[PDB]
Amino acid sequence: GSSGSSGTAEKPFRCDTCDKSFRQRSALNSHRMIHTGEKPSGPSSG
Ligand SMILES: [Zn+2]
Repeated sequence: GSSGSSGTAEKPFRCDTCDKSFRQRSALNSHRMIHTGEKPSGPSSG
């Protein structure tokens, strides 16, 4: 598994793709878009 997680992101927003976090909703809602393009190992919206 090689899992490495703990607690939660001090911030309310978090990217369930690269394990990121933002302070402003407009900052994350946009960052998630960058992931909605390439063909990474893990398809979504299906
Ligand atoms: Zn991300």
